[PDB]
Amino acid sequence: KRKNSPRIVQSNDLTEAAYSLSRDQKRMLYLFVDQIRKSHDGICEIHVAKYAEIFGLTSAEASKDIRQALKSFAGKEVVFYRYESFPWFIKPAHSPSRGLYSVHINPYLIPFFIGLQNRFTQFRLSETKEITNPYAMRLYESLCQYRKPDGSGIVSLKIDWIIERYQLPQSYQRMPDFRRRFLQVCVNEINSRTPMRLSYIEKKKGRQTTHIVFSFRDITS
DNA sequence: CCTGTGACAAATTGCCCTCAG
DNA sequence: CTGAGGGCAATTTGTCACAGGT
Ligand SMILES: [Mg+2]
Ligand SMILES: [Mg+2]
Ligand code: NA
Repeated sequence: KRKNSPRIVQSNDLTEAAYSLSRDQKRMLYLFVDQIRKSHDGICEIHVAKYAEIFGLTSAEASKDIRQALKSFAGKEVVFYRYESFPWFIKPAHSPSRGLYSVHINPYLIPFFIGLQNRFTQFRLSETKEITNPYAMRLYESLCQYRKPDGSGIVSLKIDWIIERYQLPQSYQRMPDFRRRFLQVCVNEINSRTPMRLSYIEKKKGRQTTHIVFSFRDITS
């Protein structure tokens, strides 16, 4: 089963937001949104020991992952559409005791994490915790936004949108590099590392490729 | 314009080791 | 013991020249 992993549930506004976070920062961001989703002033807490347990890390590496990611949030903003930009943190994180980190999520991000009535993305945390490339995590979440109860779905993602919201590096505006370093890589991780089985076709307009059309089912069928 | 691939650079990985308390 | 440090080599991601229209 996967029912025992924490059910991550985020607004589509966040699934579609424009930002650049590392894998480690997105791993924590899941836990933050989960904490905020379960009650708020934006003040969340990471334990090194539980982070290590969740993500299959040693204490030392989980301490390292968390400390370095927390420092890297500074200067990072997230832009929400459907244009509004917010800093993720409004205070540096601090450790009030060994193994514990207190973080100050911008309380104006809370609605954007929670979202509207039925416009949300859900996945068990187990589905995303073995993905390594943060862009593959972005792709996974977008796919999950269109997932049906039976774990299947189909969605056309425009490439300029992917580039803008996932904030892909500039060289991936060259479509061969997009294919090789983003698309094939992230689809391979999802197939290798999640319960989702994913294929895609490219949509052309004249000489250009404009959209990637993703179709997926769950291994459980 | 478009494509894929080789080559190189930068980033990131899981590991390793030390040591304070 | 944990976890806050500093460190590593191998691997992956990010970039671009070049060759050719597959
Ligand atoms: Mg609180
Ligand atoms: Mg790490
Ligand atoms: Na790597």
